[PDB]
Amino acid sequence: SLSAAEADLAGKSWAPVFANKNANGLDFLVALFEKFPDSANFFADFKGKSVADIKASPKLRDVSSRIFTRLNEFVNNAANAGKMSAMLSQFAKEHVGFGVGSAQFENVRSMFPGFVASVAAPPAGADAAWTKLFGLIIDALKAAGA
Ligand code: HEM
Repeated sequence: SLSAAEADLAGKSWAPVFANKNANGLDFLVALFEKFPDSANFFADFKGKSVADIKASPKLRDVSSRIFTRLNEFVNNAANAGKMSAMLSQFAKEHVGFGVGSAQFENVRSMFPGFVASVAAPPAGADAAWTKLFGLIIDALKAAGA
């Protein structure tokens, strides 16, 4: 886990993003696919398709939402190793099932801070809190076999 301090910083930077959940959740998903095109392949309707096709999809919102709703729960529990344990196991177990592994989260990690910053400048130290949090995610993926 993260320390309460770290956790606070991550929450603080997240607040503005989550404020506009629907629009921001969609933008995050699109930004990922733009920066890391290979990632669209892990999704049926999105593979073959262009970012423009994705943006136009009636499925976008359902996909990106689930992502934001879970991230929010990770942000909430970050400083409680216990909750994280369980959350991390279940998250990795689910992704590996789909063929997604840490390399994909290394990508998320890479572009995350920049994404948050495009919404509102984060507090000092928030960038490191997210990398740490994504770190926890990457490690869980590696333990789950990918
Ligand atoms: C930012 C971190 C991410 C969060 C918190 C997250 C969260 C989620 C959640 C909670 C589900 C289950 C949705 C449901 O209830 O049906 C899910 C499904 C899945 N995720 Fe992630 N995800 C993230 C990153 C990624 C990445 C990077 C990829 C691919 C590169 C990935 C690919 C998938 C796939 C293929 C599914 C299966 C669901 C489907 O077929 O639509 N996710 N993820």
